[PDB]
Amino acid sequence: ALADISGYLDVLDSVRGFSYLENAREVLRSGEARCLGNPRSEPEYVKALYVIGASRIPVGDGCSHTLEELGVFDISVPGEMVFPSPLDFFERGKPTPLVRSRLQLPNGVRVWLKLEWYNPFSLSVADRPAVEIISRLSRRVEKGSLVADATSSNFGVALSAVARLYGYRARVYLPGAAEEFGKLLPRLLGAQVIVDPEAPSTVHLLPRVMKDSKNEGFVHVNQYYNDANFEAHMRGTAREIFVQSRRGGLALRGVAGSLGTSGHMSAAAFYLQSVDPSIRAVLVQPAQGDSIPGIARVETGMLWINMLDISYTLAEVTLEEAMEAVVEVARSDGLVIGPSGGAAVKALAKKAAEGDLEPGDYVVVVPDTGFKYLSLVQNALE
Ligand SMILES: CC(=O)OC[C@H](/N=C/c1c(COP(=O)(O)O)cnc(C)c1O)C(=O)O
Repeated sequence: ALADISGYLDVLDSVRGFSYLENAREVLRSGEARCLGNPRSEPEYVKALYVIGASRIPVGDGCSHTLEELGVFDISVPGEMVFPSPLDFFERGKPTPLVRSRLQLPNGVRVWLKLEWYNPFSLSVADRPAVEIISRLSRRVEKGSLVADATSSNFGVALSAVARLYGYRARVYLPGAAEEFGKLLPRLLGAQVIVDPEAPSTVHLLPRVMKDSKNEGFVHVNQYYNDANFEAHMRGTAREIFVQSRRGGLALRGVAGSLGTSGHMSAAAFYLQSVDPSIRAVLVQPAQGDSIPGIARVETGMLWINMLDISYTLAEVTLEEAMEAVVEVARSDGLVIGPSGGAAVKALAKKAAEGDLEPGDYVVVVPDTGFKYLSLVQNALE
């Protein structure tokens, strides 16, 4: 028997740890889940179902239900694209577009582009964690409270708009080297913004955000460590690759992406590698010395990409190389990607060139629009 999962979403404020993901992998790999006699005695199982994108849960004595019965494959989007509110537009206007690129890579590596700038608040992937984190937060923390974090740019914009749609106040902390949209947009959206000229990278701002949180009593929502960030991308960004691949007819053989906190490619890789362990996750290591806005090297510290059981390859990519790839996707497809998207296109194009990749369809996850990166556009043309 099928019942609604919304009612049983207190498991989000009770299950801790990652042991529950063992349930996810088996349900996904099998393509079904066992009926629960007592839904409340199985917090791990219920959470796993929500995390893979179920809308319903299987209840009763001995039965099972398929992923489609559970609602992993439910179409959310109104054909007409009419939404009664922006927050509902983020929620139901999904998947973000998967576009097959005219870009040709060697060895029959076919490039598809998942365009995460089709998010309403930050025109970047960072929307998805920001709605998930703040949505759970609405359960516990009183309205009018200040919520805050460090950001390269995208999450601080996403946090600011979503915080304010949920009644909460927003503070974002940025390194001096971040883009102007990050420093400016939150203020347009009613947040306070603090910029540390000396902080060379976003992770380096963390101690400052923790100290001030201890002094001031604001809630530091902490995207690096906050498990909602990984869970958003499990039921959203990852799940969508799963569903679109099947419905699109794709011979999916891999994903390509970039790493900041590691939330989205950790979720894509894990979800996809549950369904089929061969699927590669080609990830980008920004080259040493260089700065690619939004992303970083793994060994500067990432939660999920380390601790979860994920097969992944790295490819080194310089900024100049990421910008070359912006330019060529823009000439091939006329779509203008952000620096971090070009870093993942490039990194896939290398493994493809190397001969390390099987023939078939790869989905690259493009985190934002190049329209927010005029300086790095200008510099890459000259
Ligand atoms: C460096 C860092 O931790 O940034 C996290 C977060 N950025 C995510 C991000 C990423 C990486 O996504 P995640 O690994 O954080 O899921 C890639 N590209 C762009 C343009 C991004 O904005 C932010 O905006 O604060």
